[PDB]
Amino acid sequence: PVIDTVVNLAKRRGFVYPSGEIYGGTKSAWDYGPLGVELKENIKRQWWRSVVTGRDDVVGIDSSIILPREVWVASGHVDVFHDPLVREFNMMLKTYLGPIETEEGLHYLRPETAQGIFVNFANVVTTARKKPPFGIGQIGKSFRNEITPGNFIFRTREFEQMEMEFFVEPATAKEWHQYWIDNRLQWYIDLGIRRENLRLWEHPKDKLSHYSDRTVDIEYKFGFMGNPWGELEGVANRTDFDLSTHARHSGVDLSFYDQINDVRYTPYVIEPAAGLTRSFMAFLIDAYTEDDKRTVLRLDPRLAPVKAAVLPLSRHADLSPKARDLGAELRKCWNIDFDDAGAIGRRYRRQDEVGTPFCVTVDFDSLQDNAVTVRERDAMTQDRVAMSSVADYLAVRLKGS
Amino acid sequence: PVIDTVVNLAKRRGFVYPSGEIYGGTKSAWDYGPLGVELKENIKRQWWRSVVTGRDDVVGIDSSIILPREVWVASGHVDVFHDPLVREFNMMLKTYLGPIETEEGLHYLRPETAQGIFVNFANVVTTARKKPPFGIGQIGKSFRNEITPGNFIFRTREFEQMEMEFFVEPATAKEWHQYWIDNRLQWYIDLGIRRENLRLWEHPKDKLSHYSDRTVDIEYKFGFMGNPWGELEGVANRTDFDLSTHARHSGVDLSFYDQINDVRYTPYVIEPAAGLTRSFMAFLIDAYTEDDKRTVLRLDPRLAPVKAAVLPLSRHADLSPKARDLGAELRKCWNIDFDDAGAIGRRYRRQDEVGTPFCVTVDFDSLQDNAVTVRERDAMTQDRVAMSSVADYLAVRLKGS
Ligand SMILES: NCC(=O)NS(=O)(=O)OC[C@H]1O[C@@H](n2cnc3c(N)ncnc32)[C@H](O)[C@@H]1O
Ligand SMILES: NCC(=O)NS(=O)(=O)OC[C@H]1O[C@@H](n2cnc3c(N)ncnc32)[C@H](O)[C@@H]1O
Ligand SMILES: [Cl-]
Ligand SMILES: [Cl-]
Ligand SMILES: [Cl-]
Ligand SMILES: [Cl-]
Ligand SMILES: [Mg+2]
Ligand SMILES: [Mg+2]
Repeated sequence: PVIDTVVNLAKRRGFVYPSGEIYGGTKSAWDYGPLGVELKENIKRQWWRSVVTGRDDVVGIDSSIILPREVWVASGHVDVFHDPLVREFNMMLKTYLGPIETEEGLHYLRPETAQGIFVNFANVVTTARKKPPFGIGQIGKSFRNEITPGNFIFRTREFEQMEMEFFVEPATAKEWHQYWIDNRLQWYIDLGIRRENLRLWEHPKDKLSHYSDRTVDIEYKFGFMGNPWGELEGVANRTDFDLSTHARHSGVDLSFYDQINDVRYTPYVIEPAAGLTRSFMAFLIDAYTEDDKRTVLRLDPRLAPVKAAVLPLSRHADLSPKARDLGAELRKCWNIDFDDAGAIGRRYRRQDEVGTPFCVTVDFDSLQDNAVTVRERDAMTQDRVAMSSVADYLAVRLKGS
Repeated sequence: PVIDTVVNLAKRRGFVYPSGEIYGGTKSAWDYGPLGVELKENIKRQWWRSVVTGRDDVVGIDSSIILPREVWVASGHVDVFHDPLVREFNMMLKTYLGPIETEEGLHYLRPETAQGIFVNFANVVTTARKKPPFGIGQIGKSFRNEITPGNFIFRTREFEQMEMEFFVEPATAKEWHQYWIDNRLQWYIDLGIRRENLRLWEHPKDKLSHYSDRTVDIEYKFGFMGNPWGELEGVANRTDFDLSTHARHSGVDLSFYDQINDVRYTPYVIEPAAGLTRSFMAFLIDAYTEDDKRTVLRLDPRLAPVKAAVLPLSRHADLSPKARDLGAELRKCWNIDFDDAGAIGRRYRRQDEVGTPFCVTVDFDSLQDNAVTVRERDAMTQDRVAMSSVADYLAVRLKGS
């Protein structure tokens, strides 16, 4: 099973560790190791660039994990965010702030990042001077008391989301819903996930969250036992539910004033809400490849956690100086690895297994011509390149990182 | 008072908003607005590059906010992480995982990120193949039930830290403590904080945390009422306290085996632990400048949240096309702003107030020569540059972003 093989790879090479492994570990709680944090950050950079900073109609925020409790009463989560089990059980995590543990310092950890955006809608309109159609994007931790946490990092109690609320004139919501479904689906494909392992699934009206009139899920073919498909991201039409309920509960006008047409209306909201940690899982699974056999993690070079590995042909004291000066130069621009242990052939394979797009070998000939050998991960091609031109050579091939 | 003037600027321009402002707001809980999230991320990038990816002896991780409870018993936080008030009160925030609220699903939100590093020490040594002296760095949220939260974002219950644990041979700890004090102090100065507004303060032995044998604080002259200095970052020698106590409580050997010299020892730990949100506060305060008067936020261009502003001389329908094509081009590489509202003079000043290093004006002459005017924030100089060479012109001046 590819999924089991990929999970074991992730653990073995330090993409992830079980949180508190030495004490047993919380239920499917996971830490991200050296390779994992870089891959996770690279995914965040690509989402932020595509959804926020690369666009002229979206701005970002970073709201607090712990908001005033009334936020989650007004949003309705207090009332309906529960599941029956064996009695109804609310899935929000609780904490108590301040010196007294009275039900007065009670707060909820956010189960979604969306509400921190909604309650700031008027703030952002004011300081960013935005007019619908425009969006507010955010990446951060959310918390849910999942009853059956598992499937690796697919379903955890602590996870990270990448959510954007796109505020539009109500009569335009349907075409903007289609736009963002297509835009988000294509984001995964642009970053290397095979089109055939993705699909769209529309929620039946009885499977809609309390805030949505229509949700379309982007699903990935993870390879689970039974049904191998799993929700990767939800794109929902939340209409004016969220701004209306916070205006009603807070007493603050959250409508938008269209100065041009002197009209006041509450925008509708289209919301792409992706799972950072689930996308992490999907990119690894889809990249995994068993090509005289070879294991290759064929990650988009923009996502690969290590962009290049400097590998001296041997531990020889004459190779180290030139190789270490090169690594120091490349580290100014990218995350790179240095490895002189063992047969160079096994070191190539070690890098291929974690998706490193390029290996740079400093051999004995490098001391007479001042050039090195660059190996491409997928094709295993081999080009000889001037030491002073290696950074340029890699920059052209890592553009967008 | 500069500090009050800077706080009000931050709120007014959307560097920060009070969390849940429309409902009153948690005690000194703050959201980061469009400008703030970019500045915060830019600070994180500079720390990660300087402490982690730019070095050959440090790797990163991202451990969970919520670890197994036994982590915080073993660390001693359960026993001693309390302050007397009016009775001793533990300052860790609590939550309950799982369906039962018995004192069995009880967990603590981490009051520091360090413990997630320590319990993974053997994991990281294994998968990253590191040998002391080496470090493990991390950025993430921490939580403390501060009794008197205030001073803006200086002391909050939810905040972000940038911590690195540098594991060394015990006999080398003192010189590595000096190294990291100097390295961290200089990081702030390299990013533009005036040397005279920083100082070092050594904790008296009676003011040492339970895990440290010696702590030196980097303090910044925030301008508080009374004593204007405040802790910006702590660099502590935690000796072998943390690895020893987790080995003792978990039963897992967390020593390091030096294969070369066949010696087994528990490394000492030097720990730079910075406050992301406090550094955010310090960079704003120190950049604030009142130079015919002008208000300028003189942020290092690597930190500035908006790298360039595209400003058509007017709303004229002939300027928009060329200006919008330029903004679209620059957004491929940087966060940029577009503003055609009001007198160009006031738009320059609007950008200066938030530290934008460059304004790019598309005037009527631009349509006959296909060049634009670039204005430098600090000097207000003005250079005429070919449309097709603007990205190169800015890239050279934003290197390191
Ligand atoms: N704001 C709208 C919304 O929240 N919508 S959604 O509730 O559908 O979660 C949005 C995304 O968060 C991810 N996600 C959700 N729950 C979990 C979990 N327990 N573990 C990991 N990832 C998860 C998943 O990728 C899902 O598509
Ligand atoms: N691991 C070692 C350590 O934790 N050490 S330290 O406890 O000293 O916190 C480290 C840093 O976190 C920041 N910091 C601490 N508490 C707060 C707070 N309540 N609000 C904002 N920033 C804070 C501050 O910048 C401080 O220097
Ligand atoms: Cl756009
Ligand atoms: Cl404003
Ligand atoms: Cl180094
Ligand atoms: Cl390994
Ligand atoms: Mg869903
Ligand atoms: Mg301190």
